[PDB]
Amino acid sequence: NLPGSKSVSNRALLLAALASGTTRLTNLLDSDDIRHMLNALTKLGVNYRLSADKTTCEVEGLGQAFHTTQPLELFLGNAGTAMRPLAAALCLGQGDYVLTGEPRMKERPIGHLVDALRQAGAQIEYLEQENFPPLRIQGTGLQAGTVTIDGSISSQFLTAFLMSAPLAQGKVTIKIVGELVSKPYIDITLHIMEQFGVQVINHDYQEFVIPAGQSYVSPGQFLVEGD
Ligand SMILES: [Cl-]
Ligand SMILES: [Cl-]
Ligand SMILES: [Cl-]
Repeated sequence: NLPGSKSVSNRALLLAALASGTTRLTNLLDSDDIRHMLNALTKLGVNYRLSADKTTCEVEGLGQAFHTTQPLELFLGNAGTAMRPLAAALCLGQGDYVLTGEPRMKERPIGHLVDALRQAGAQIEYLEQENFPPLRIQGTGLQAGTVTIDGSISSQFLTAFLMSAPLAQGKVTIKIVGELVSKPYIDITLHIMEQFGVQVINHDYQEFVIPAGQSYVSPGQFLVEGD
């Protein structure tokens, strides 16, 4: 048996948290980076039941974006695979967050994702160095409309944006400039979103359209693929 992909484990934990219903994730990776994501979810008010072997986690979904009141620091050690999807998702609801981690987290570049979120109206501030964590993020919701993303962008940034786009105020259209790289990785993300009940119209990787009014819905069990 092969363990779950770290990035798939954290992305599926975040969708399970946003989704209606409880999702039993299986083959979850037993890793501290998954624990940093669980800890963020706990601080954000999400309940879950984690099995003794740490590879099974039932996440009780909020059925909508996070809404916290007290300003919160979310310290994520060196978990890039938790920082990136959260930088986007934290813009969707209500709250005031500092997204940060250990000194090495501050060396993880994040500017291309911040730029995409800001095209959709996000309120994000760099607290130390431009283009890097720590970030101060305000929950504002994301605006409907067209955003333009470069085809050479690292897939993890495009993925983080796509995962949050269904919870924007209306239809989101992502235009890609040039030839999109890492198409198979984008495919994995689109597949996970589909399992959580969301449709993304893919125009041969030149444009992605996320119709308005969708919600993530628990598929019951989500099996985390290897890699
Ligand atoms: Cl990483
Ligand atoms: Cl990532
Ligand atoms: Cl990715």
